[PDB]
Amino acid sequence: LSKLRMRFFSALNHTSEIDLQVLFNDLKSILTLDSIEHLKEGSVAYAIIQELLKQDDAQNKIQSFLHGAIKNVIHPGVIKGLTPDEINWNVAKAYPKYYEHEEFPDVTFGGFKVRDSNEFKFKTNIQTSIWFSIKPDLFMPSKQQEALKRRREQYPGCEIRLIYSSSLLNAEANRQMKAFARKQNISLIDIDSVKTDSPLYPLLKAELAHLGKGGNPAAASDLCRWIPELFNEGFYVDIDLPVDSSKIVEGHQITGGVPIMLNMGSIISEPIAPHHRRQEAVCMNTDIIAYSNDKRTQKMMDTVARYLKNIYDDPYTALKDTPLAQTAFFNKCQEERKSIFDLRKGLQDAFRSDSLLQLYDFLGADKFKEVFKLKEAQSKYINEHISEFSEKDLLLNLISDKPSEISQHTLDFVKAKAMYIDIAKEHYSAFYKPLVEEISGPGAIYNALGGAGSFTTTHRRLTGPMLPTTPPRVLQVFCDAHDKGPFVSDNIARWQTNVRDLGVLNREGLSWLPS
Ligand SMILES: O=c1ccn([C@@H]2O[C@H](COP(=O)(O)OP(=O)(O)O)[C@@H](O)[C@H]2O)c(=O)[nH]1
Ligand SMILES: OC[C@H]1O[C@@H](O)[C@H](O)[C@@H](O)[C@@H]1O
Ligand SMILES: [Mn+2]
Repeated sequence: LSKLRMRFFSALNHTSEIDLQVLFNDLKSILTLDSIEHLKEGSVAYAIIQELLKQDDAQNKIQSFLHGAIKNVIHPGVIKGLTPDEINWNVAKAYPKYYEHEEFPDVTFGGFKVRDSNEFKFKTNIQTSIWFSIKPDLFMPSKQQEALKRRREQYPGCEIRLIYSSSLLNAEANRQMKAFARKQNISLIDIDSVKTDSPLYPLLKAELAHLGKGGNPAAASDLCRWIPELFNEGFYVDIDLPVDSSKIVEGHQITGGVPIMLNMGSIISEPIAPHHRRQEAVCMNTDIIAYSNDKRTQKMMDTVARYLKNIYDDPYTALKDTPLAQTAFFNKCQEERKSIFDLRKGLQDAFRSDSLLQLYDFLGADKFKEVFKLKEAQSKYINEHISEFSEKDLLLNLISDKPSEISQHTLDFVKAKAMYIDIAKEHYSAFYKPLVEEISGPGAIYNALGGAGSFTTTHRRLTGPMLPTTPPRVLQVFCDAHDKGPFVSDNIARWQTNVRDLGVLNREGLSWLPS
């Protein structure tokens, strides 16, 4: 009985406003150590009990409350793999007069109205990762190999699947991949051989075929995540994500309110005048995705795939608000209907050119003026004469708005050029990253899922136990694969991060940005 009794008394705060021993005696039949966690302070049950304590007939009312709550809500919840938050909502919903609350709101996520029924089930012990190599002689770098060996030990008995492309590897590298998979007991999937009707399949093959000419392996990996033949159960996880073994659950099953969950969090803004309202914006990432065994997973997946397909048919709209949209190069590509690959390749080429003239032609008058912080007169002059400039003409007009005043006989032109090229190159990654993120990645996915702004919301202070009564709370409780799954990611903010506390994200990430 014995320390269960002692846990029970502690959970109920050793109150003598009722007799706990007598209560325990009538509950000893259904009480378990697991259900006690859901009775402690911070729980809905606890709060309900504190209110019953202040009314007549507390002994009896509490006993019937507890017996029903445990038998019908908490115990079945624990066995299903429900979280403490999901259990709390189920108790409040089952006892609406003991615990008054707002309605569960209508929230659309990927075309699905989010449900509070816990009906979607997910396996946490099946995990799929992706590695497409850009070096034909290296099947996978050591970092990622060691991540995989480590995952085997932090999550024993998990099924690891690995997607790769044999066409990217030479004979020997391919043999080494297969040998690595044999040694690690990994299920190896060759994307080259996958049979699918997905519209994403030729796009991912094109990304891989364009490596070295504007393709990107993270983009190909992004696309794989939304093909039903590859993902219909378990989790997708970025290959080097660690497992927090304390987050592993007994049955290796969790539930959600939608058929596909992923990594979510949120940022709360500072209070804005005049009403001091703070705003909560939900963040999302695709480094952790959980797919339900339910067949409705295929419908959500096809909604996303169609959105992605539309983006590849016309990337210029998806990119309209990114930094690259401000450049003459971007406008030129758009007018010429260049592919996303020609767009990425032109950017990379501009930045290895070493030419200030080529840089100007790439950026265009306005972006050039802002990059180099030029005065209006200096910018107008350049724009008006650049059609007859040498590299030296341009460099002199960058150094001074009175090129004549400059003692060229003391100037180091090589150093000066390098300096200006350098300033421009600090912009490369802000130009490039969106060419993946807004195309196949989390920016495109966030839009495909209704996102975002549909969930943006205005923020309210929590008073008691958290409940899914506002859109962000519905997402947190029912649609987030991060907190309830076994993996941990530093890519985006965790839930309800005050903006001042954001910190640096993805400290050691970004393997996919070409040098
Ligand atoms: O050379 C590469 C680089 C990246 N990736 C894929 O792209 C994913 C994301 O890479 P990373 O975690 O570095 O991106 P981040 O999460 O830091 O934005 C990896 O998990 C792989 O699936 C790949 O296949 N080959
Ligand atoms: O889309 C490019 C990358 O974006 C990152 O934020 C995700 O963590 C990666 O999984 C993804 O490949
Ligand atoms: Mn990552």
